[PDB]
Amino acid sequence: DMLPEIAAAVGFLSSLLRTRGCVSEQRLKVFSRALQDALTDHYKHHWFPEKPSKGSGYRCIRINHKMDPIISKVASQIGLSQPQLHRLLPSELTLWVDPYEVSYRIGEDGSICVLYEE
Repeated sequence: DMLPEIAAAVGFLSSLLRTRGCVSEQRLKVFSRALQDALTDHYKHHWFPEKPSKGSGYRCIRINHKMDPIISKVASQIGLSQPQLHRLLPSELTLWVDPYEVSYRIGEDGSICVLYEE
């Protein structure tokens, strides 16, 4: 039910690490599965398909001077350190993973990009 939205968000992050970092497609497959698991666990009791923006603040993935703690923990379990994540991911990024819609913004004043929409 939350599968495809979380898959799209994870893939977006995984693609950033591939493109900017040349992180192995092999290592990134493990990372993707790891992060999928972690986000579906985090999101379980906070997903309202009828009100897609309900809980969106909670589900929101934010990166700036502080790394999102879930991304940080999962990347670390997989071989990507936090100094790496700061270097390889965009310096300010926000990712909204909601029922029927995944969107993101790079930079505070970046435009809103829709990634997944059903």
